[PDB]
Amino acid sequence: LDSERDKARKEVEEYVKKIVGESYAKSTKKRHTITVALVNELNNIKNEYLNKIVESTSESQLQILMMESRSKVDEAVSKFEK
Repeated sequence: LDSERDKARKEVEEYVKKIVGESYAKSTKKRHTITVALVNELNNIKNEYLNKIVESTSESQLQILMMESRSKVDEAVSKFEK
């Protein structure tokens, strides 16, 4: 588990900071309220999935929590886009 679950958290850690960075790359000073609202949500995903990855009994689920947390980040973007 240990060396595997570390890759699982690093995959979702980089996705959250990368998509926070792309949110800043499309943002403007007027709209910073939306940048912070999406940061506050993206950190909530990073937090929940960090706990699910450091608490998993099942190793074939660590590799999936990477995709579930990506679908959460992608959904949160696809929601705050509009």
